[PDB]
Amino acid sequence: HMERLLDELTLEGVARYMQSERCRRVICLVGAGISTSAGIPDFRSPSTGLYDNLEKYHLPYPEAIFEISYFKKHPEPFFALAKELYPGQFKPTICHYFMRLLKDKGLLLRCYTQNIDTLERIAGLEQEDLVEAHGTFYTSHCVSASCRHEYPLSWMKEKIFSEVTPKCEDCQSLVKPDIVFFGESLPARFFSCMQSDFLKVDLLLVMGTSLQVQPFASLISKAPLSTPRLLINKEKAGQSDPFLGMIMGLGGGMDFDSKKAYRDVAWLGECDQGCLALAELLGWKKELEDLVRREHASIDA
Amino acid sequence: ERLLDELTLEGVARYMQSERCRRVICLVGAGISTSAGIPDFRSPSTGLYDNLEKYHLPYPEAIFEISYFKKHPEPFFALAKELYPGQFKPTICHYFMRLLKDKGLLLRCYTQNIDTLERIAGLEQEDLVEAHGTFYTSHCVSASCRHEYPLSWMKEKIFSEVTPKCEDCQSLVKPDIVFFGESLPARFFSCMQSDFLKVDLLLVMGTSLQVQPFASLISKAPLSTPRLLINKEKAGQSDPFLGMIMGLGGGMDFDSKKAYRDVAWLGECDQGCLALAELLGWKKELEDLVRREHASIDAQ
Ligand SMILES: Nc1ncnc2c1ncn2[C@@H]1O[C@H](COP(=O)(O)OP(=O)(O)OC[C@H]2O[C@H](O)[C@H](O)[C@@H]2O)[C@@H](O)[C@H]1O
Ligand SMILES: Nc1ncnc2c1ncn2[C@@H]1O[C@H](COP(=O)(O)OP(=O)(O)OC[C@H]2O[C@H](O)[C@H](O)[C@@H]2O)[C@@H](O)[C@H]1O
Ligand SMILES: NC(=O)[C@H]1CCCCc2c1[nH]c1ccc(Cl)cc21
Ligand SMILES: NC(=O)[C@H]1CCCCc2c1[nH]c1ccc(Cl)cc21
Ligand SMILES: NC(=O)[C@H]1CCCCc2c1[nH]c1ccc(Cl)cc21
Ligand SMILES: NC(=O)[C@H]1CCCCc2c1[nH]c1ccc(Cl)cc21
Ligand SMILES: [Zn+2]
Ligand SMILES: [Zn+2]
Repeated sequence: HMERLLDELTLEGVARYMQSERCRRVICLVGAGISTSAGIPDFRSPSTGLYDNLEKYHLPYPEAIFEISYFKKHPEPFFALAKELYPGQFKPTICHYFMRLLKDKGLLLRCYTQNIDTLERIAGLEQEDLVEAHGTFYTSHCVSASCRHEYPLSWMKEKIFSEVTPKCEDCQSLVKPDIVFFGESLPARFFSCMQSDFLKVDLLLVMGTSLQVQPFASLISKAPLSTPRLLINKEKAGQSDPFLGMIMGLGGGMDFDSKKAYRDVAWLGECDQGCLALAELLGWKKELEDLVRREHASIDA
Repeated sequence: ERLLDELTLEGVARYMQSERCRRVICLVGAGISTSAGIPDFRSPSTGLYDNLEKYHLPYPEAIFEISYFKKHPEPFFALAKELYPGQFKPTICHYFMRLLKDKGLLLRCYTQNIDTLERIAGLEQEDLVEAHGTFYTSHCVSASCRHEYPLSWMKEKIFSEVTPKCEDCQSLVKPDIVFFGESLPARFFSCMQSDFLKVDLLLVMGTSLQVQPFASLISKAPLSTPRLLINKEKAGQSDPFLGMIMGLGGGMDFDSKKAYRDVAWLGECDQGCLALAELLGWKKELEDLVRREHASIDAQ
């Protein structure tokens, strides 16, 4: 028995599902695409993404800048980049406030984000609503596993803006913000929330991510088989033919287009515009626009 | 659900002797051929990816990556000329799988190797999924053309220092070994759909399980199917870390408090298989097979 929960594979089909009694608990899965309209670059957009804009650091490959083994050999490019990107003041987007609407309508079980920009918090989601799957810059740690001395943000900021490579005062090993680099463990909260959240999710809303890194990309496969999954993104993601070096596990992807497609919908365009379009369908558009307006003005005050 | 009486080689052996254990699938990588003189990829210092400095690659894997290959095919065809001429013998591990087949237990061997030592050991093409392809045939890389060429054609080009070119469309021609970014053989998929439905035991040997989709295979068995790893190091087990190869929960659980079906025997693949053969009472038989087959090869 496969439960067929969407009456059609469109944004309109999803919206009707959301209004029904059957849709109680939504998980948002989000990445750097939801913050681009605020001024923050993403990673893997050709030419505009951060990984196509690190020429000056002379890295062996772009991912090295956020990679734990490279970092330990050559910490300077990371701290140089942090000094550049940290100052930027950004505001949440329409997409972030849409998630606030879910929260305030009793629909948000959790937002899992791969971003460190904190814009989900700034938009009004609370700690408990959030899994910051790829860490936070708020706290820092010595990288030495036998030490792990914790340091606060003021300590880290002071080091970066004094152009001093932060070192632990106990063991002299490098210190870094708790943002998750390639090769580094995810916060424990990720796994503990995931195990219970994904048993009871009625809709996955996947926004502004290419699903190109594990274990985050595995989350789509943790949902029950009947749970509809809506992608709002510039491009399809999670749907590709298998090949050697593919990121997802075999049969772990999205199925928007095949003869067997039953539950996955791709809305192709900007996240803000897709969130506006979906809010319109749900009768929430004015409320959303009102909230954005009010919260931006308040942020300026 | 627990089928092993204990999570040890002994427990696995007793399970293999039970009526329940009809169908065994072997999942193998380059570790089963190191004792035969062939380097693996990822072992420190000795592995192939730690010994490509001369080709000045941006990263080691680029030598077996399709887009890099089209732009710079010279390194791979240089590397192939060095390695193709080596002559090697199947290992005790390879003959242990031959024994599985002859005992009527082998449903399939899925290999990530292109050395053919499985075939040389006596496994037949029907027993095999050569998951990462074969050198025996070669194809033009152009999707509109796909002209096939045999081994003789490819060797003539390699050993004359001529970058192989399709005689029709002039595109590059490579052996049907699977590069990063390339499709796996059709057979991998059709066999996978059918083989893992009723599989009673997975035997994973000599692989770091560091590449997809091959690494997914362990998670295709039913949840109750025991899985035994014979390998120098543990593979398939970690906490969630960014960039990990395994899907979340698609790995092995040897050491957790909830561990119920995975067993890791750490050591040499050869000695591992001997130890298991011993526990099944096959040790003399295996040793006889190895000796005769190695003598047969020596006799050229
Ligand atoms: N305004 C927009 N509207 C909709 N989609 C967009 C927009 N802007 C960009 N996109 C799409 O948004 C997607 C952005 O994908 P990626 O750039 O890979 O970011 P990630 O968050 O998935 O990266 C994950 C991790 O990898 C890193 O190493 C870090 O660890 C990250 O946390 C693309 O599909 C764009 O087409
Ligand atoms: N004699 C031995 N006994 C036991 N274990 C061994 C032995 N020798 C090596 N090992 C272990 O055996 C493992 C060797 O793992 P890797 O070197 O990654 O080879 P793969 O076949 O998995 O590489 C997969 C693909 O990656 C490439 O891109 C190609 O596409 C390959 O087909 C390690 O865990 C060793 O500790
Ligand atoms: N908008 C975000 O926050 C994205 C994109 C901007 C750069 C920082 C960044 C993001 N996600 C990350 C995950 C891990 C690390 Cl080390 C850094 C980042
Ligand atoms: N500018 C900021 O508001 C935040 C969030 C936006 C992305 C850049 C970014 C921030 N903090 C960082 C710390 C380190 C790095 Cl590499 C990048 C960043
Ligand atoms: N020499 C041979 O017995 C075989 C199997 C052993 C590994 C090397 C190897 C062989 N054939 C090859 C063709 C191309 C490349 Cl790149 C490498 C090889
Ligand atoms: N013993 C094998 O055959 C291993 C290790 C020796 C090098 C060739 C090689 C192996 N596996 C492969 C998979 C794909 C490619 Cl392109 C090449 C190889
Ligand atoms: Zn320390
Ligand atoms: Zn051709």
